[PDB]
Amino acid sequence: AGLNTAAKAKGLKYFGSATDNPELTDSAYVAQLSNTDDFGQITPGNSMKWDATEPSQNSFSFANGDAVVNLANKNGQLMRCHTLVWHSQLPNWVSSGSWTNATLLAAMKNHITNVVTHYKGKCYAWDVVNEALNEDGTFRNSVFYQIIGPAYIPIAFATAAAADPDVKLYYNDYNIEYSGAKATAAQNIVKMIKAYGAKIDGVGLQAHFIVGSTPSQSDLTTVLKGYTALGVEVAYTELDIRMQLPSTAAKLAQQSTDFQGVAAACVSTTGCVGVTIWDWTDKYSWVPSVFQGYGAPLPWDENYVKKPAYDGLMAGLGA
Ligand SMILES: *[C@@H]1O[C@H](CO)[C@@H](O)[C@H](O)[C@H]1NC(C)=O
Repeated sequence: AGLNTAAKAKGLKYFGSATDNPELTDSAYVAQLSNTDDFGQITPGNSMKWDATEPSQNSFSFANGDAVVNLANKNGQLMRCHTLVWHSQLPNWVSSGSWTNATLLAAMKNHITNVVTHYKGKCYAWDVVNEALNEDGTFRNSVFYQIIGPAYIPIAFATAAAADPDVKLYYNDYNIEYSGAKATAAQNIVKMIKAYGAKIDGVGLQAHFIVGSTPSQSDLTTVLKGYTALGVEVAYTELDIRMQLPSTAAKLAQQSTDFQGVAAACVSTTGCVGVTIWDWTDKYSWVPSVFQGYGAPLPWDENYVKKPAYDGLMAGLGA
């Protein structure tokens, strides 16, 4: 029994984990990442982003993305492919370009087509557009929004669907897990894509939460159902629950209940297909370098030992 067996027993497609290429040289890490009792699905943390896959214009590079796919293939795990259009981790040629609408669109479409076609048949889902919203629900002023306007979003989805018509296409974002302007604006992106006549299959809720300040099971579920009502599926795509350090037994127990609610909200909502944690061990979490004074966010500690949050997750999944 483990997270992925329990998830599947409740009708979810998977419980999964992100990873990154340098971690695949750690034997012990790879052994646990490869334990399909716990993980039925993998997301590449960095090697399918634009700077990795198209470091110069029309010059694609897939070796590192492929290495993650190969590991999922060896294990029989599903892949989520992450991410086509995003304002972060762009190569210099995109950011520094003197663009027109026509020339940026051409570059964006060529990016999407190339990368999606390369991974055709290999991915459960793609995060097609990531983080397009500001917290108030207005559109983020990325290069894509400044040059192309809002149509970049549906154009991106239509391009992806043309290159691989079977893969689930997701809009992915953070702070759209709880009721508010940003979640309403995420519902509105789903509606906009469909009004354009483009395909969207899923909403990805990143779920980067904080211990003792995580949305309640009730509000998480209201929000999930807000998206599933629209005829899309949903998933928690980058779950982690960062704690203000130092770690204590009380914070670890809080963290357990916070993870428990997330799993339980997913099981509660028909059309929630899965949960991915953003890596699985505190040793390799992205959190401490970005969020000063915060850490210990995942269900295993830095020594690869289960924390109480593992049992929270199991409880939330009814195991
Ligand atoms: C860019 O071109 C597209 C496709 O023709 C169009 O939908 C969109 O409105 C244009 N945007 C701008 C800012 O001109």
